[PDB]
Amino acid sequence: HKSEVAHRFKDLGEENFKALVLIAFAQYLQQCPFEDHVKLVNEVTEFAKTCVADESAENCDKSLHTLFGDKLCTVATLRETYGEMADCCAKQEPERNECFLQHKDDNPNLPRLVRPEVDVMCTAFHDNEETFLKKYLYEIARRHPYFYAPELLFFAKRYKAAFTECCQAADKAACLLPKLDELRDEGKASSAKQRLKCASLQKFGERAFKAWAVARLSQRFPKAEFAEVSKLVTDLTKVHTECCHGDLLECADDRADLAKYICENQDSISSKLKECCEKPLLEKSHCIAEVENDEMPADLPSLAADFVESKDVCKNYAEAKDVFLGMFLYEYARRHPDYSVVLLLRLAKTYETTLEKCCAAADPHECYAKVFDEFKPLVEEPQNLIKQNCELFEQLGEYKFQNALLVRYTKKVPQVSTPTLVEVSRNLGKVGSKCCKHPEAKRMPCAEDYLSVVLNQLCVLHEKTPVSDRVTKCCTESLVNRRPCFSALEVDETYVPKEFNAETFTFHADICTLSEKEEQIKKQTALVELVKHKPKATKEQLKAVMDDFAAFVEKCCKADDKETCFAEEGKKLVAASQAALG
Ligand SMILES: CN(C)c1cccc2c(S(=O)(=O)N[C@@H](CC(N)=O)C(=O)O)cccc12
Ligand SMILES: CN(C)c1cccc2c(S(=O)(=O)N[C@@H](CC(N)=O)C(=O)O)cccc12
Ligand SMILES: CCCCCCCCCCCCCC(=O)O
Ligand SMILES: CCCCCCCCCCCCCC(=O)O
Ligand SMILES: CCCCCCCCCCCCCC(=O)O
Ligand SMILES: CCCCCCCCCCCCCC(=O)O
Repeated sequence: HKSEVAHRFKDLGEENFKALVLIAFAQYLQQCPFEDHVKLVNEVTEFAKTCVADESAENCDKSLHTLFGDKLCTVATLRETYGEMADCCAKQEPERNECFLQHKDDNPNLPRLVRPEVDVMCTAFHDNEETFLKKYLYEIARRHPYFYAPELLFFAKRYKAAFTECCQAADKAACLLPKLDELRDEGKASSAKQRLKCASLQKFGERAFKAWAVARLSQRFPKAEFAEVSKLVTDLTKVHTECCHGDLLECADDRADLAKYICENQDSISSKLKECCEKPLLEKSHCIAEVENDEMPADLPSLAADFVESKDVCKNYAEAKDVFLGMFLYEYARRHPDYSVVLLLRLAKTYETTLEKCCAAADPHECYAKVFDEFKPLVEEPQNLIKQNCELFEQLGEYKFQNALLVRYTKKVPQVSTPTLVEVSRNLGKVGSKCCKHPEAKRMPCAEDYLSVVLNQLCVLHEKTPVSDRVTKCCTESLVNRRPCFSALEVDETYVPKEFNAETFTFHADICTLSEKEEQIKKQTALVELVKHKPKATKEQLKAVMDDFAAFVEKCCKADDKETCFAEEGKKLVAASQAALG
């Protein structure tokens, strides 16, 4: 209406408004202190209430971008603290806003956030729930400038619910810790998937994104009409562009418009949207973006009909290439909620390639008649890997599965630094303990989401510290060919062994007093180093050394005078194993 900020306040509610304003300011003024931001919040809230009481009160008719900018430019220490950013204030809207966005540092130099002790967190939570939570909201938001604010708020409420439930429990740490680790990972994953989609929209262009969206959206709303899914893909593409551009307000509006649309037409999109569409303005959007796939129609034809058998394939294709390929994807995607998105994209690209060659030949239909037969090996490839790897994880547990990945990948890319190989194989291991718990129908999508985040985490690291051309190839290659590229890595036959370093394989008794995690990684670090010293060893040989080491440790940690044992037997293990591995 006459006042946008009064309208947002009524929609949001005071509680959500204040949290959102805090997050928004923390994302732009990343270096200002908490107490400074808390004052900005109170001043904007008081102002908003003014407009709520009188829609025509001073400044109340000014747009949200202008109001937000003026407050930003109010910070007096602006130039001494952010320097160049201060010059933005001399500019006029909307050029001023653009100027602020260009200075959002996607990676500030702040200390790592450390997890305090359970008793300190709980006591602080109890003595002042609000500052405890708002303080951390601030610390997280300023470190992650592009993380969609409303989503950062949903996490805050889960966090709150974990402290309420656990700080009351008998064993607090036993209840809270695993919840914190689970919320952290989930936050790491959402972050990674977000920057991943933006990076793709920026590098590979709009088309590649619209393609990803048609596939994903068709699995989720299989009953929807193709004309409806195209509408949604178009609006969703605009939403991400603007949300990637970093403009919170613009992003928020497009998301709200889109969520109401889906709800008003929910009866012709999906049946799983009833729940979501009741929920509060701030949750509709989030719920709809994560909504489970709808049941697919039971009366559905065979793709081969319209895309292989019909004789007008090329006529329909040349009439509007992308659209035709869109309908293919839509058709294939909606009958396969069990396929990962990039698999569907690989099939569509195979089909495109085929049609490009065939439609320019004497007899089209003969050339492209056996295309569905060319998909078979593309589909079986990722499924076979899921079966093979999840079965292995069943036999060995998570830890031993992780060690198997360790030997496997250290051998493929011996150059990567040991700490990186250990971290990567560990997370790969956890993707196994997470997705293998699911039924065959929901595994590929699961693996795709968690694998995608582990892969760029790996690529980023390698982007900074290059060490292998094959890794760089996989890392810069199409985002659809990324996983197949890593799976195709072969054992490195060129690699020359690291000369033996006695220190690397000397273990002291401190390994006994150490915690499980720190203990596993001390052993896993030694394992990578073993393989890097004897890359020709066989599963049987290594397995023998690990069984020996295993014993070694256990024995020397339950015996009087540890330090001696580890030094006496240590020489024996190392001496013998060198002989075994020749
Ligand atoms: C839910 N969401 C917002 C998160 C909650 C708690 C910690 C999170 C972290 S993190 O701080 O634990 N870890 C970050 C950076 C760091 N300080 O170590 C990282 O390893 O990339 C990253 C991303 C999201 C997080
Ligand atoms: C509610 N409106 C505005 C939406 C916002 C963001 C993503 C949406 C999606 S989605 O399929 O891209 N959903 C994303 C989740 C996300 N990153 O937000 C995904 O599964 O990868 C579908 C339908 C509506 C969406
Ligand atoms: C998502 C914002 C809510 C803030 C509540 C977080 C409180 C827990 C602090 C622990 C953060 C340290 C990071 C970690 O978990 O290792
Ligand atoms: C409205 C329809 C837009 C979708 C166009 C379909 C094109 C499918 C080809 C797949 C391209 C893969 C993109 C990539 O390189 O990642
Ligand atoms: C001057 C400060 C203005 C406050 C900024 C908060 C505006 C965000 C609107 C929230 C809309 C929710 C959109 C969604 O569903 O994702
Ligand atoms: C060259 C001989 C060095 C011998 C050192 C052995 C180091 C490998 C031990 C790795 C740990 C095995 C895994 C486990 O015990 O769970």
